Amino acid sequence: MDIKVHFHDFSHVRIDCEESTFHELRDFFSFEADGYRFNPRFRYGNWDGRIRLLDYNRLLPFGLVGQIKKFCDNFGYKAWIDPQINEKEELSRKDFDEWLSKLEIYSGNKRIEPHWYQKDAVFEGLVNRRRILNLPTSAGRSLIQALLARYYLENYEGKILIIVPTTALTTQMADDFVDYRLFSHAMIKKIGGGASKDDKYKNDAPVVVGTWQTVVKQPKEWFSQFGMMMNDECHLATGKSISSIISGLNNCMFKFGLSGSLRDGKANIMQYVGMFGEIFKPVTTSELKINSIFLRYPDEFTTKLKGKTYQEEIKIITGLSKRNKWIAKLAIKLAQKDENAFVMFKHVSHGKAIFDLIKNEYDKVYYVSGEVDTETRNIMKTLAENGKGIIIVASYGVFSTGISVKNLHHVVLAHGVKSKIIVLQTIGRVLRKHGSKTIATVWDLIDDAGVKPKSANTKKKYVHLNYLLKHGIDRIQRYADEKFNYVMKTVNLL
Repeated sequence: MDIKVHFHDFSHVRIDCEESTFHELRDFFSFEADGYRFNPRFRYGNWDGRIRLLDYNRLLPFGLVGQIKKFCDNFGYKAWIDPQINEKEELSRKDFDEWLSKLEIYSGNKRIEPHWYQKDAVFEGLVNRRRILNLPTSAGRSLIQALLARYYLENYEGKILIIVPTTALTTQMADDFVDYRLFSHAMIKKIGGGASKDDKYKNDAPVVVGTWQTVVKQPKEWFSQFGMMMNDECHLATGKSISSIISGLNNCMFKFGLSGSLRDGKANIMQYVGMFGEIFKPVTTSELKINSIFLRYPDEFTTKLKGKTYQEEIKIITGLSKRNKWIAKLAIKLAQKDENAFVMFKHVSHGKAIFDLIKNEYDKVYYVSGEVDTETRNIMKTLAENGKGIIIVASYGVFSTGISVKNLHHVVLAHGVKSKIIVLQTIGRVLRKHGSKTIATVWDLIDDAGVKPKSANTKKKYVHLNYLLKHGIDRIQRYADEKFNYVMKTVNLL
């Protein structure tokens, strides 16, 4: 063929082609330098101001290899690519989930599980070896890094290098790693200013954490020990820095750059892709963001409720003053972020109860179900305009019929549905009819009043389920099947 791409090492692939093909490629893999007008080589020399990532030694940063395909389709060339360049991990999604399920991950003393977008990021990173994980600062990348690092540790012999922006984050990263209980401080060597008085003894630690400023001062050889490398908030990484260590990471089979601000990067996207591989945004589904909140009740309340019919249980829970207070608080909290929330209720005694708690602590609150139109669209317009921190307490009826609702950021289901999720279709519909933002999050409250087993030798979490819990679980299973964007959280009512 015209072009042959051979496996060199884990930092670069090597190209063999005609000298003519070489120069076309050399211009392909280039971009306009930032501030090139201030460079004297440009103003008085022979520089055109572009930077070329493909030098005469014919070595191309590993992560840009997938772009060769595009080069050929654009210049009508045929190329052969060494299969070991596209080698993937022998890891099925089933084994991954199995591995994940057997892990005891914590947050303080509470056992927890990774959100879907976190698992998909880890899985994608792992299977493809090198990738830029495009995720916001929320969505805890901390755990994502810990899982990637954990996997490596259990399957390979090299060390894992993690680069963060500041020394404070150096510490935060380490502390989080132990918090999850996936690593111990003895396994994590902090370098540079983030080091503790005992990091000097940790020469064999499988995990090294530091800043670009420190890492860049290390000798080429030092980099041979890492099999995996990660850079959190990699958009703060400069091309100079990347180019400085790129060649030392020759055995670094796994590389990840994590960021949710790729558009504010010091370096050019091309430079990032060459070092970390292509971009993967987990935010993928098949609009609505669902938050399943497990509201746990006092064990004693749990024991008294047992035996009550569905109709009775709804009466009891819905009328509970503390639950009304909890919801009000959730609403307020959400509004204080200059965001608008919708508190859905069914029975007026409930709605007003909730409305009065809020009002006795927050002004921008509106009750809606009466004066059906004139005052209804009035509010619906106060929101559509651009008001912020507006909590509106309405009934499922109101918001279904007369629609518009633009700036709607949150919808709090104060009256749990049944085992069906149609309400979501409705919310989804109404929002994607007259208004936009459509990235509203729905808070699905599940009232967990399940009864714990007497013995500790019971392999069940609960021995008895109240109805609202069964329903919430039915709803969760439905979100999974329908592959919705959902997350689960637990909170004690008291």
